Amino acid sequence: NNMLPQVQGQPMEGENTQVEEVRVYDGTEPVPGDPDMTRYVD
Amino acid sequence: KACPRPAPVPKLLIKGGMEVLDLVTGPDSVTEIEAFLNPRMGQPPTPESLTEGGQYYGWSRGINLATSDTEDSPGNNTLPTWSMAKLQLPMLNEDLTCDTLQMWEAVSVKTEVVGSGSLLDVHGFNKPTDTVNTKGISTPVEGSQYHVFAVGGEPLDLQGLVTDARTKYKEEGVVTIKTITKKDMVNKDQVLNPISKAKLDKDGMYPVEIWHPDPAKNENTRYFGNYTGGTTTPPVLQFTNTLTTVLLDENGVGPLCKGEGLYLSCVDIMGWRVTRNYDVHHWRGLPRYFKITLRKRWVKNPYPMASLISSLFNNMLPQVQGQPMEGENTQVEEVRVYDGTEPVPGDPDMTRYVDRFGKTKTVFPGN
Amino acid sequence: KACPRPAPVPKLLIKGGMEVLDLVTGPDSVTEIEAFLNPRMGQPPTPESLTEGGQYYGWSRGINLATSDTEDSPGNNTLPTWSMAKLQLPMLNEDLTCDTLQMWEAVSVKTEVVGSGSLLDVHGFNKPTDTVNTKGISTPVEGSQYHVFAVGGEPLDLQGLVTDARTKYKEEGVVTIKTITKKDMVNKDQVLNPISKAKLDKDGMYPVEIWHPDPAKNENTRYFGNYTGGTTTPPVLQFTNTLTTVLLDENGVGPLCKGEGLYLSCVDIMGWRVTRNYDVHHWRGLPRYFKITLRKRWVKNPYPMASLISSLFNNMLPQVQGQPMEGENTQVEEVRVYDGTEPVPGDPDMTRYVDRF
Amino acid sequence: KACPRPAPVPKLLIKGGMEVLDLVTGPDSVTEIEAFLNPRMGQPPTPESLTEGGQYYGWSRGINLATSDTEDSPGNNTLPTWSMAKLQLPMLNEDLTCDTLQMWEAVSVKTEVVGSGSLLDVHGFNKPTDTVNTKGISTPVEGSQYHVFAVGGEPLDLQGLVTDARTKYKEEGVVTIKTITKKDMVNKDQVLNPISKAKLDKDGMYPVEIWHPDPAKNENTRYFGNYTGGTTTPPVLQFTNTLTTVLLDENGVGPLCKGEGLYLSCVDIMGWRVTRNYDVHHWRGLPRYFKITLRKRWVKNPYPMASLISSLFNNMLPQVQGQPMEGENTQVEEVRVYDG
Ligand SMILES: CC(=O)N[C@@H]1[C@@H](O[C@@H]2O[C@H](CO)[C@H](O)[C@H](O[C@]3(C(=O)O)C[C@H](O)[C@@H](NC(C)=O)[C@H]([C@H](O)[C@H](O)CO)O3)[C@H]2O)[C@H](O)[C@@H](CO[C@]2(C(=O)O)C[C@H](O)[C@@H](NC(C)=O)[C@H]([C@H](O)[C@H](O)CO)O2)O[C@H]1O
Ligand SMILES: CC(=O)N[C@@H]1[C@@H](O[C@@H]2O[C@H](CO)[C@H](O)[C@H](O[C@]3(C(=O)O)C[C@H](O)[C@@H](NC(C)=O)[C@H]([C@H](O)[C@H](O)CO)O3)[C@H]2O)[C@H](O)[C@@H](CO[C@]2(C(=O)O)C[C@H](O)[C@@H](NC(C)=O)[C@H]([C@H](O)[C@H](O)CO)O2)O[C@H]1O
Ligand SMILES: CC(=O)N[C@@H]1[C@@H](O[C@@H]2O[C@H](CO)[C@H](O)[C@H](O[C@]3(C(=O)O)C[C@H](O)[C@@H](NC(C)=O)[C@H]([C@H](O)[C@H](O)CO)O3)[C@H]2O)[C@H](O)[C@@H](CO[C@]2(C(=O)O)C[C@H](O)[C@@H](NC(C)=O)[C@H]([C@H](O)[C@H](O)CO)O2)O[C@H]1O
Repeated sequence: NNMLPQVQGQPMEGENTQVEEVRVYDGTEPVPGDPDMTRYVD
Repeated sequence: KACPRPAPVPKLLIKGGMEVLDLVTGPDSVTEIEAFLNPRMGQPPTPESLTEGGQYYGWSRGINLATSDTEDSPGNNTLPTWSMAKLQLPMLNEDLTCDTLQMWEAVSVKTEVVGSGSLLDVHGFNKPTDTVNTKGISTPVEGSQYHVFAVGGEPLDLQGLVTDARTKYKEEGVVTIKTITKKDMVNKDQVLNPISKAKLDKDGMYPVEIWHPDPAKNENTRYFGNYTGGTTTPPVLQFTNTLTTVLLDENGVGPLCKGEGLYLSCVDIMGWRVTRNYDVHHWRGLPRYFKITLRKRWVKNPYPMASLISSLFNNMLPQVQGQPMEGENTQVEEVRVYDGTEPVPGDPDMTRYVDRFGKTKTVFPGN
Repeated sequence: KACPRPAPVPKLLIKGGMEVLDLVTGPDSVTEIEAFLNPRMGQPPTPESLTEGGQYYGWSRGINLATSDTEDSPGNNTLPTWSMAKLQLPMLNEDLTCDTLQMWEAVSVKTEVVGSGSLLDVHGFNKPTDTVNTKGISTPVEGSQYHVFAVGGEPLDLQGLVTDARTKYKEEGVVTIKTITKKDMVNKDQVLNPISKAKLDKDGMYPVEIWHPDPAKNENTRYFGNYTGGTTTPPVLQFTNTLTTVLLDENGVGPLCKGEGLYLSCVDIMGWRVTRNYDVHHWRGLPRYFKITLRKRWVKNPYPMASLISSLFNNMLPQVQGQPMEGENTQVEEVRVYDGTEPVPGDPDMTRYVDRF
Repeated sequence: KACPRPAPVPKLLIKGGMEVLDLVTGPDSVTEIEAFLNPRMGQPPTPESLTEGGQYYGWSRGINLATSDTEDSPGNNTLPTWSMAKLQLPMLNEDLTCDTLQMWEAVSVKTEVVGSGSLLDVHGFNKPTDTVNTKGISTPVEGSQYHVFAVGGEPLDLQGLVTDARTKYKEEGVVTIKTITKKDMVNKDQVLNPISKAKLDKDGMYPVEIWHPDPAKNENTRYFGNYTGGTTTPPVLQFTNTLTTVLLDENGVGPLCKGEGLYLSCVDIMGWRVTRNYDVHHWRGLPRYFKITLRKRWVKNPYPMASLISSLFNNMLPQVQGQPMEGENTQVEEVRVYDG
């Protein structure tokens, strides 16, 4: 981080990060149905 | 019970934003980061109002021409600038034992520029198709276009070459070859100035017109793009969530974020819009998406612990200042070393050296 | 006896319409649905009279040109909007007693746009080749063209970016950032507006001029298409039924019609036809066809009967309103979860991020 | 042995023409057929002289224009029409014992359109480069070009879609949607009318401006082609003997000739020639070659003797008209079935 100059660069953290999403995987689960359906509340 | 077992897909731990990262992953554990950079060329965000910034957002302000051969001052919003950012990642593990560490290793990236659809708004006030009666279509985005981008484990090493070394860029709010190198540009810059090389230390700052992905003999970024010159030239684009690209390197490496930072960098001109008003020819860009897939890779540590440890611990000693025991005037006229025990030589004032590999009874003085 | 043996081919079960679906398939049963959609940019079908609707069906009605910088009122039928629909497949399974469940899963698909031939009519009244003596050819379609499409398991996810935020889309009669976001446009919509994201819930409603296949980091659709700008740009196409395309995913998956939906969506601008009158262009689009190949696939159950039954739990109590324990004002200062057991760490709230140092 | 034997290659049996077919092939006997189609768009062959038919043969006649909106009447020679033909093959062997049949199966085909060079005559009286001082080059062909073709084992299925649905096509001397749906066009046709579908049967009759290879649910033809619109769009083309194309189906079948016939179909607009006169426009076509490679393939009879005989008998026998021998006035009084 020393040899590496300091930026300034768009927001990839913060309140307006332009990071749309992230995910992590470590396993091997059998093809789930709707991978995205949990705790329902409006 | 034995209700047939579905296909084995990789299991997602958790998803969400960067923080998801925070969670200990493990070692094969992969991370997908979708993000994007907005196109920053000219008119910056800030005047959120569509009146004061006339919301020329994501647009070259107007086109500041030049006096004549002698005087070329372009406005700071007549200057599409490289758009970029850096993602900050977690820190992984060590094993000073095996002097090896794991780093964030980027692999493939899907990317996409969006908004090609926008270039179908054909009402509004652009030069009409039929000037005469002032009819037609409010003439679409046309002209040169440029799209480049990269991805790396450190910012982008670039090189500048400009059209005219005489251009009156500002010393202010943009990084020019001058801005980086004090001394004004010369004809060399105008073609390949091996000096005129910077870094992406900033953003929305080095304009494309100047700075280019320099093929440093060395690189941990993967970049690419292309130019498509012209004045009328039609824009063309690619809509697809189907393709992934390999940030992988030739040894099967891809980049690695030294500084747990991932670095995105890109540029996307579709061409100029043209005011019906006059020939205020200001250009437009679109934003780009990124889907970086990186793993955890084990790498032989570069620089030796001890050195650092003790390179540090020695830089703490008081500073001394004092007479020269090195330099061009070392007050040391001498130094020998021995370990062995040969039997008495002959010539005592014999010299002795080892070089490039081999150790020699120095040439009998009298060559 | 030894008879010659014809090459084995997949044996047909039944051919026919949507009803053939109801036939009990089996499991490696394969289905070949084959449909298409009529390109809906501007002039809606309904007025079928070629006088009243002056039959512009399949054409941008007129081509309204705004007033000036501050004033841009497009006008609905000046708008090529996204065209889609949903093939509703039959339900495959009843094992929400065991986990495993099988559902419709799209694989490959052949698509094709047609009528690329109609682009050769050169009589009729269009600005002509030779204006002078009003002669030549009724000048053909040229201009910016555009085609995209997608095959997926739920509707297509979009994103808004637009040319001018001051544009005045009649909120009445077409989806638009505001109609979905209430608040008017902003300069951010003039670029990547992460808020300005919508779904393909409706149809021939989301003008393409605004809406885009958003690469929501998450997706069960496959879309593709391209923009070809230009004022006088020559149209091009691929009249052909030879090769297919794979909706298969990276893991060998393809879409899975959640719900039991097969969602087809696309757009095909060919450029605009320009009247021999004034310079009023008005785009033409062609229909696209689809040939989806889908199979039956096993997956882990997605439905927690719990939810169902726990829908009934929140009715053992009313709706509460009370302070925010979620939002931008969660008064939840913090949460941590523990499960295992590690030996004591030193500062366990380690700045896992380097720059925090 | 002592004499080096060279390489083996397929042993030709007979070169010739259609007649050649007849000799008894065998079962792996491959048959190659070269042929072609003359680009029938506009002026037909018949007006033999280049004075009376001003030998436009191979050219649209003149681009007839229109009144405006309320009226557009094309003119039968202002219309390049689909071109096609049918190769008549001979019947093969069977083995009802195993309800197996042998049929003609198209495999690959080298096709090539020639005459690309013709486009290099820049004299003659087309408008010229410099019109001002009537000097330069008599402007070559330019404009929209279209090339599509198909090799099928039954006629080509096709769907009609048109631009303006009013277009007063001359209902006679050319198939139009009306010529087939027995009624007048509708906005729907103007975009995809599922009714507006038909077949190739004729030729030099189905205008291209109207019919397009329809991806029928099911198909025994391979088609391909592309449109390259535009007004001044430059022509381009492929001169090659070298490469082949495979009619082979998804499981390697290609087409089979329903009826002992092989079907060819295509169109090749190169664009148009404009006359040094007014903006008289008429398009130019080019002919196409075809080297179809086909084989003897075994199939299952997918039908049932009995009935297929029955059909035959029926198809053979006229329809009649017959006093009511059933219905409400059956002049049949009675029937008895006795056994024994
Ligand atoms: C805001 C403004 O108009 N400033 C004047 C400058 O004109 C504008 O210059 C901009 C670039 O700086 C853009 O090109 C402007 O184009 C647009 C625009 O987006 O603003 C294009 C739009 O299409 C148009 N919109 C409409 C609806 O017409 C707008 C519109 O006019 C405005 O948005 C307001 O409605 O215009 C273009 O008009 C003018 O170029 C600058 C000159 O700036 C400098 C320079 O050369 O950089 C600044 C220097 O500091 C100055 N020197 C000193 C010592 O001060 C020099 C110097 O005066 C010059 O070299 C000699 O003339 O000029 O002046 C503004 O007044
Ligand atoms: C159906 C009709 O005639 N409506 C009038 C509008 O004219 C038509 O507007 C359409 C878009 O709304 C198209 O641009 C029309 O173009 C075509 C078409 O119908 O598609 C193009 C065709 O090629 C052409 N065919 C031929 C053979 O020429 C047809 C043809 O001309 C017509 O079918 C019959 O002649 O035309 C175009 O003709 C007219 O634009 C609207 C006004 O719209 C509004 C608006 O901004 O939404 C309505 C507001 O209520 C009005 N406000 C007030 C206070 O009057 C504003 C306002 O006047 C405007 O901002 C300033 O003028 O305009 O009126 C219809 O009568
Ligand atoms: C041979 C001829 O000129 N016949 C008259 C028609 O003119 C020709 O029409 C063709 C299309 O039908 C082409 O457009 C002709 O263009 C060319 C051509 O002959 O191919 C283009 C050539 O390049 C050009 N050669 C040169 C060197 O320029 C030739 C050249 O002019 C000829 O070789 C020599 O003259 O021209 C074009 O000339 C004309 O279009 C028709 C009228 O059409 C109809 C109609 O449908 O509207 C035909 C109807 O049958 C008729 N109805 C009745 C009841 O008679 C109506 C009706 O008469 C009309 O509306 C009112 O009079 O007209 O007439 C031919 O005689």
